[PDB]
Amino acid sequence: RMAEQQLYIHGKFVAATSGKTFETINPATGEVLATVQAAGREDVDRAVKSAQQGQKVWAAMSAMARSRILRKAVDILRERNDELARLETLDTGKPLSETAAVDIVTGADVLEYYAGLIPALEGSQIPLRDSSFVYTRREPLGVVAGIGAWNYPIQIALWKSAPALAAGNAMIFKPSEVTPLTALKLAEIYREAGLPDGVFNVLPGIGAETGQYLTEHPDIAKISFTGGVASGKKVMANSAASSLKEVTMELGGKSPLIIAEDANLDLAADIAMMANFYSSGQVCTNGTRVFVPAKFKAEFEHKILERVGRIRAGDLFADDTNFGPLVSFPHRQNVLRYIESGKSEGARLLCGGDVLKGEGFDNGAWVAPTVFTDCTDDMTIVREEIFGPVMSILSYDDEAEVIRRANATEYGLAAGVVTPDLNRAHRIIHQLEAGICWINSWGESPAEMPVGGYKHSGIGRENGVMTLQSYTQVKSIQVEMGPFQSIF
Amino acid sequence: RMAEQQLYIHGKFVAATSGKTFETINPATGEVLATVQAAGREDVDRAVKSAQQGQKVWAAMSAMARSRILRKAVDILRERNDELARLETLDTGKPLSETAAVDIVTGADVLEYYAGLIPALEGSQIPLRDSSFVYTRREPLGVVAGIGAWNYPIQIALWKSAPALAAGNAMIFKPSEVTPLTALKLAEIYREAGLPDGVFNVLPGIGAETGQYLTEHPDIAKISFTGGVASGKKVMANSAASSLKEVTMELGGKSPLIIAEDANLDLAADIAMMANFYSSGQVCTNGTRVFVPAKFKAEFEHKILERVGRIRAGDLFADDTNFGPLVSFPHRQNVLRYIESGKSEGARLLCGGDVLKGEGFDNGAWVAPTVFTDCTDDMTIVREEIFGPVMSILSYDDEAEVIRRANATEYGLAAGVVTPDLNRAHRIIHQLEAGICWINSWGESPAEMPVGGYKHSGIGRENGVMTLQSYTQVKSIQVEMGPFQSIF
Amino acid sequence: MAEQQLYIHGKFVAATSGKTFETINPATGEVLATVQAAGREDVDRAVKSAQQGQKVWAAMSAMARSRILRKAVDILRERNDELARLETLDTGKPLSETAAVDIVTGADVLEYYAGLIPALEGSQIPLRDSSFVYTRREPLGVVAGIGAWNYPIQIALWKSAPALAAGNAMIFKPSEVTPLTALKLAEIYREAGLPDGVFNVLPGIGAETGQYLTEHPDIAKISFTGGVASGKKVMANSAASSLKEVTMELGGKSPLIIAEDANLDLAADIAMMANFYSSGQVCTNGTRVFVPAKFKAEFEHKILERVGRIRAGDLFADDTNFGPLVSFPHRQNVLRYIESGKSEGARLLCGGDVLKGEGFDNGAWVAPTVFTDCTDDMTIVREEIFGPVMSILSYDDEAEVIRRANATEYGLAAGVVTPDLNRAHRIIHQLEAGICWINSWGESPAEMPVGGYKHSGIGRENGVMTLQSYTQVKSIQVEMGPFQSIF
Amino acid sequence: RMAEQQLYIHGKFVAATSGKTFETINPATGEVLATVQAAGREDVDRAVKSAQQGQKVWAAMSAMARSRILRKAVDILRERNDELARLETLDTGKPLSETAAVDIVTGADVLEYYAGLIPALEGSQIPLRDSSFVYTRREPLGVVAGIGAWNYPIQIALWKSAPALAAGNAMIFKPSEVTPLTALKLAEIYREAGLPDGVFNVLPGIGAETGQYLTEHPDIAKISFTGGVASGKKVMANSAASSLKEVTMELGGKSPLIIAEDANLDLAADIAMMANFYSSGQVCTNGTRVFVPAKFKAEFEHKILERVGRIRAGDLFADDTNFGPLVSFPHRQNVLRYIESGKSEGARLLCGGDVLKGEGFDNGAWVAPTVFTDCTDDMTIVREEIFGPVMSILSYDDEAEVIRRANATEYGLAAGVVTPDLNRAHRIIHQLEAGICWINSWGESPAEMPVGGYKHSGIGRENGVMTLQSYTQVKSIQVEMGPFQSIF
Ligand SMILES: CC(C)(COP(=O)(O)OP(=O)(O)OC[C@H]1O[C@@H](n2cnc3c(N)ncnc32)[C@H](O)[C@@H]1OP(=O)(O)O)[C@@H](O)C(=O)NCCC(=O)NCCS
Ligand SMILES: CC(C)(COP(=O)(O)OP(=O)(O)OC[C@H]1O[C@@H](n2cnc3c(N)ncnc32)[C@H](O)[C@@H]1OP(=O)(O)O)[C@@H](O)C(=O)NCCC(=O)NCCS
Ligand SMILES: [Cl-]
Repeated sequence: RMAEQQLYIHGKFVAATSGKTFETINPATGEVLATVQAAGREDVDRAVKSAQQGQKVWAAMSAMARSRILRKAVDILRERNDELARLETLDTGKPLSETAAVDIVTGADVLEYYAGLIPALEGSQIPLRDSSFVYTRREPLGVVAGIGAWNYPIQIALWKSAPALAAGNAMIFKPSEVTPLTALKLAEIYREAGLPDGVFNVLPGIGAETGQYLTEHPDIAKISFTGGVASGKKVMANSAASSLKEVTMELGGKSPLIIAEDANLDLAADIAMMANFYSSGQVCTNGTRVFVPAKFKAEFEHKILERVGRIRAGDLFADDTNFGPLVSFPHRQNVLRYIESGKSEGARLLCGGDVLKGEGFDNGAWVAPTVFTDCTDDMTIVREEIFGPVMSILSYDDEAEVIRRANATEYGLAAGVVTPDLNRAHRIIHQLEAGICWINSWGESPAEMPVGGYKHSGIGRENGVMTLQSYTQVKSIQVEMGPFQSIF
Repeated sequence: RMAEQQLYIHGKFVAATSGKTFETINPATGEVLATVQAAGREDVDRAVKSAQQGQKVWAAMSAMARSRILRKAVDILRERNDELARLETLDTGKPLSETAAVDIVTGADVLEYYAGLIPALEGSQIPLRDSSFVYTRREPLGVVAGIGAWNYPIQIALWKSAPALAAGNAMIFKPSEVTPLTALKLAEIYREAGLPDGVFNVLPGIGAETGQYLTEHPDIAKISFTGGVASGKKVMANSAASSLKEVTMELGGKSPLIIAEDANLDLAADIAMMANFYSSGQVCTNGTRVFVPAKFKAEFEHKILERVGRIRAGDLFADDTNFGPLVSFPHRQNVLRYIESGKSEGARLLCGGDVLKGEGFDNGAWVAPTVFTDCTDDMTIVREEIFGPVMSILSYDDEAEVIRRANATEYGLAAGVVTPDLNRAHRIIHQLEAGICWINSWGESPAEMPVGGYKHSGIGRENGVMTLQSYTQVKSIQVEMGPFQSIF
Repeated sequence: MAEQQLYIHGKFVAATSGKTFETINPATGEVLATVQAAGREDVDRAVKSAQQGQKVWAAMSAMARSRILRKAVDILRERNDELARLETLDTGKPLSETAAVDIVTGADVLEYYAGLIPALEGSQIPLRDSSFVYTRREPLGVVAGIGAWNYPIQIALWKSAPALAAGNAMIFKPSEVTPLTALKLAEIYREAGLPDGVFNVLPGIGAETGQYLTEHPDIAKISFTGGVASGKKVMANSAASSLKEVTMELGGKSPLIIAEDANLDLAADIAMMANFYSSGQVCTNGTRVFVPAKFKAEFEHKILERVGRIRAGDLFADDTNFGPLVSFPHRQNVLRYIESGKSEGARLLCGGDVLKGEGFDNGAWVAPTVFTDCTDDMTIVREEIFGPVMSILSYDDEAEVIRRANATEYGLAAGVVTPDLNRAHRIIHQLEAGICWINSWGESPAEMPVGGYKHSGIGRENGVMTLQSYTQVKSIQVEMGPFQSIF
Repeated sequence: RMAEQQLYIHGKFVAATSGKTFETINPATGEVLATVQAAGREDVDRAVKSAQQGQKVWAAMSAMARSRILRKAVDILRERNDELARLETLDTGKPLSETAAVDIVTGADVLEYYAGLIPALEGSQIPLRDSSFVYTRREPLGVVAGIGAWNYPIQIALWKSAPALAAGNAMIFKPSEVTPLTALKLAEIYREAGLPDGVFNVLPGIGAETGQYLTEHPDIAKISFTGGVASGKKVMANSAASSLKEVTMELGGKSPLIIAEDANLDLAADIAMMANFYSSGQVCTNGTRVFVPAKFKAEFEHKILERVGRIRAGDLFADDTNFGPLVSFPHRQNVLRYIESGKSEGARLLCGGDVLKGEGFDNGAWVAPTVFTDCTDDMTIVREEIFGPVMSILSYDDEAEVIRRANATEYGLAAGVVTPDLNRAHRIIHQLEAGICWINSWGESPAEMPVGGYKHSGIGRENGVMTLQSYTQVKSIQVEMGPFQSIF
């Protein structure tokens, strides 16, 4: 066990005044990775006053000065990629083959992107008449709060903190209690790059206490939350009741992958695998409802089974391992309950469905890669996000039907279609009710591409130019050079 | 009186199935203007199903076809300006001198503005590599809901419905129970202009029921609310708990008006008058904290007294009337309680402070134009929105001090400065924490200018190009033309 | 008809040149009208009129300008058929085209820009707490447009709409071949409430009236539509005189690529519309049709079947879809190109000569003409003909067709016909042209910027960007801090 | 002495095949700094084929890959700032107090700015109907040519190459024959940073041969030229006559500085000094027509003379030197002809008017700081750009008059106003016909700010986001998914 992990406030680690702690577990062994201090209500207020002071220094700097500091943070992240990836693997259970190639790399890509856009953040000017004009400023919100999830801890912290800092704000970040460690490292890296004290503070803790203290604080102007649909509704509600904060929410999904009647089934099966079993199924954007034409279903199932057999579970630091345990043991239990629900409702188990057993698996929160077929739109596993390695295969007959069924859900995060046909690809995608759409691929989320959910899957967007703007507030200023007329 | 007012669903007036009605009162005479049907839970569901069907027709039209229909609505509104203004006066008690020059004129201006921008609504295209690119669509939200306030009934209905419809949505509008009449007229006008049935439905009712049914409905994608700060928090919370709706909120303020030491005091007094006594003080953006340099306070007070003496209360249809009663007797009661708190807390009454009495006033909720001076930052009348004709005059000594005090509030809607000095005007305005800032003027809200609140005064914005975009949602589409690679 | 005058400051006025020219009806050979030609003094009058009007125009509110342009739109829709008939007499294009395309799409662009006027915005850039920058998009002032003869009224609208919408006054010179509809537009604009001087029309000869505009010191921009060679001279003269901003929409030799998986009925329909509309007198025409060798014979048969359905005749008849060429001198140039095709070894698939008989002997008719077995070195393949002459070329592989499609000084338009998702985007992204069509040809939405690569143009028309290109940026720095001198 | 300077083509120095050379002179001593090879027609053809090959490599990289390479060039330029400034001082005669603080600093600022914007370069997407949409690409022009001037050699090379390279083009740069040395250093710096071979080639030579050969070449897509008005017309003409190239031109001016009646005259005099005598008056944007109110003329003249007396000419590497010789002896002769016309036409000489003589000046191209007053709008020195240290003071009586006179010129590059009054500052500036306007300052040209001329002072702009886009060409693409209809 590491030394007791402290809070990060105003450029330094600092002891919590709450008197409370929590533990993070290595999901591959069950051992305690570390004891972590939990931020109390007084700790949150202290972090906010620190952030207010830092934000004023940060915002008073020039745009290019802020860009240079974020770019130095990028360089440090690239250099420390493997060290951070290893820590992320210990905390999350994700294979090093993933964490060393994706988590920090794509997190730093977004920070690098926004570092370069700071000088392009511009207001507007509007002429009204010769004697009057309007101009606008895109001003910082002030102090914002980001609340992270556990599947991509450092990536999420970068995707929230990068636009927030680039827009001139200070952010107080609360990582998930499951995976608090990499965010504390990120805080040191930012300071090492020259970020002014207070601009990025990290408050580990529990959602019911630390997260709620942030959502309630009167001087925080915005909350950005990544997490579950149910917890999101609570965060957004508490954020409104306290001080009417601006809100961004990235929640889960039940995204459909539509295989067209002209699709090559090797390509479709490869896309379905990457849409379901990367990060052991713990990805909000996963294509967990795979729609396949009835005439192809039997062949597609065989192609899925062959590729499931190639999945290589084992030591998370081994080069060939491409599948890990789930993030925690309680989470494994929920995934298993969904699997039992699939059996009890009559879905046909094609493969998996149980924990992994044997030396190297008995002490980890492993679930076998699991595929259900003969699925129907009313089944619990088809309707609800599992956030585990569980693919649901559904047969369909015609294009209009599959679009209706793909859209008949409260979720709206992602979608995809597999087809070589120009007209079919655009025609279908334009009709799907989702914010993130992939044609003949899955999963790639470039820094330039806004991503977020329709309907219950989210509020607002992340990434792209628009997210830099959404971390500012517009001030309109009218200059009246004419004589003002009063009717009184 | 008038005929019983029904609901407007799918291009026709229709009876409510709630079995409930309410009365709208003429605030100048006390007479029942009309009996109005109240939309029940089932009526809201009918309106949503109507809106869904109409929205599909609307969105499938070409952009210019939508533009032309809204422009026909503009032309009808210009032709009926005076008739609609007189109706607005009957329902609100605001003088015809105001309604015939502002309410419909500026409401129709915003509709004309967005009508012309529909064809300019564009997504983006982002090249990733030779073998892949991303493009974005700005898609309609679907069915959205507007909830109006009673001070500017038809203007609010136009400022919400114009961008929502121009963005390809259908809107269900709930007017305030105080002032439902003009919204029903607007619904007929839209139909007459060629708006497809269902695209604009109007559901009169009470906030506790009809408003709550809209915030709760699972198939409404966005709520846009104008009203008080307190009611706003309830709407925003209920929108999250039910279906995680996008939300826009335009709430009240306690906006500061800063008179600089080099200001001409006749101009300052004229601006203060217009910032406090228009629409009898029932304006969210009013400059109700008037900061005057200590050395000019006495002279400024004299100039206010002289201009207050010229305010002309009387017949609301006479050209020289420039002051009306408050919208209801309960609202006047609240304004009178604030005036009494001002007296009891030691503020000096400069003028007014009582109800108006005599023939032509006894049946209306009239309050005299009221000015308090010798005010301090801790007084109730200085800290809280009154929404009545009550100006608070505060003295200050230096620029840094006045900026602090101007910003030391939870409200953030508007602000202004009076100064002929180039540096002082821009320098002060840039430090003020408000979304709407006026230099040497007050009140003008051009269609091009985004307007909305900082902090507790609002979420999001109205008007400007950005509000058109905010009634769309982004879908990002990646076209991957290279061979997809699975790691499994 | 009545002797046609110049239009300056809201009225018809006699030219001071003492010179006139005649415009010929291309279907009968008869003189339609005698038109006065603007001299150097007339241009100076138009410019001073424009300077006075532009100030009135620019001082109005943005929405005031929008309403006036929208009222011109309403007048244009109501007089569509009348304007179309005049266009047919002057151009020779069938009424089936002029009543459905010329005024409709010209008015579409005017309607489009009318609505964007209030969205024209500058920027604001903070530098530090004590200094910021804001920009204005200011009118250029007086700008000049020089039209072509194939789409007289449409081109006048596509140039004047963004110019006026941006707050400028425009002096428009129509082609001497086709001056009549531009003068009608001038009246319509005035009837809509456009202030006097904001749109002046100066008919005349390119060698005189055009050159006087390109040389005038108080004109800030020249916008020219025409041939590549004429464009180079206009742009040079605009530079040598007063360093004007320039926009040029010139000709092309645009390629139409038929893919190996293309449906040949669709390909043939696209090739027909890309070659024989307006009798082949369209700058964006796909006059190089690349077809896979394995499909060439079938494609040739399908083209011939559709050429036989072409209906030449009375231009005011509903079923007529093919007209004479705009002038007899132009037909002479088109016939010389056809003879080179014959002499250089291209195989004549149909047409190749003038049309004869009652109703055709007195008009400047050329039959729909198709060459095949063409090679990249032939004159008919390398140079814009601007007549109804399709060249069919065979190809074997994708890389080859892209190299050959791009192997030209022209850069205006291009297209591909394919149902395959990857092939359509992949090929289009590599073609060196500004206007690219997938599984279609010819559509030019008001929202879509259009213009040429390489020798086919400078700048763009239509879309939001063209509104901005008719403004000039002024950057303004507000320095609220103390200024420090090193002296 | 330095080594014979060669051409830079495809990542290496290479001998010209023209057989021709020229010499660059140290303007402070008259000595030969270096012999420089002159590129002939064949060398130009080779550089274009090099550029075509390099441009393909550069454009096929990712946007962030291009961004990183330019950022490494920024880092090298910052580290080598003093060495580069010293070389520029030797080649131009500008004091090191200027070159080490401005030339490379602001040149590198612009490269840094555009490096970060590469990922934000985006096309558009326009929906037409359900069955068809349009998207646009911002494609590189290909090979572009920059032709520099001699007053700010390395800065001009950076301001032209930075947006051109950031947009994916290759640039062939021709420096002025007066000042070729720093451009060749920049080429090595770009290669050291990782710029692919051929993307930045430098061809020293004469305008009549090397300049003309580039403007004529069929495979160069755009010309960007900085220089005199007369040469500009010739460049723009040859660019059109050959292959109809896109053009950008930054030419000279006769920019007005308007001192208002309420201006502080010390501030006005400091601004006029910086607007006339920086770089010895060899700045295109200089405020050489100084309009002063008649009532303040005498006092303003006194304050100018006092500040002129502080000008410190001397050793160009000494810290306190703030005034240098002119760039060449032929240019001094032209400046002297203008000064003589000022005397002969009746303008009153307040100071200067002759060369500087004595030890340390006799071998340099020195002209004394010169001020004329009692100037009138018809004088040659008032109407024509001198590009030397010659200020013209003009008296005026009222605002309308000074605006007319300020605008009564074929030039349009810059302008400025000195006034503390809010209304006067914006009101006057909005009426001036110039692309670059300064209020209460002069000379600052932020990377974010587009700069360029009205009328004869230029075509197009430099700096700002718009200049990155102007180095691309728009391709519009319509996808028609519905059945195509032929009328034949
Ligand atoms: C561990 C597990 C229980 C999820 O944790 P949870 O307690 O349900 O919380 P959520 O993931 O919904 O919310 C994310 C974060 O919101 C915050 N949060 C929760 N309740 C909060 C509240 N009332 N106020 C403020 N913040 C709160 C916490 O920081 C939480 O981090 P956590 O994941 O460690 O709890 C897991 O078994 C699970 O259900 N995961 C499936 C998917 C999911 O619900 N969310 C993950 C991303 S979609
Ligand atoms: C520039 C030139 C080549 C144009 O060739 P062209 O297009 O065959 O010539 P045209 O006279 O038909 O010009 C076409 C259009 O440009 C117009 N035009 C010609 N000169 C113009 C000018 N200086 N300004 C404006 N418009 C001009 C013509 O009026 C005509 O308009 P319209 O036909 O639409 O009514 C020709 O005008 C010229 O100057 N010839 C001398 C050089 C030459 O022939 N080529 C040298 C080859 S090495
Ligand atoms: Cl050195």
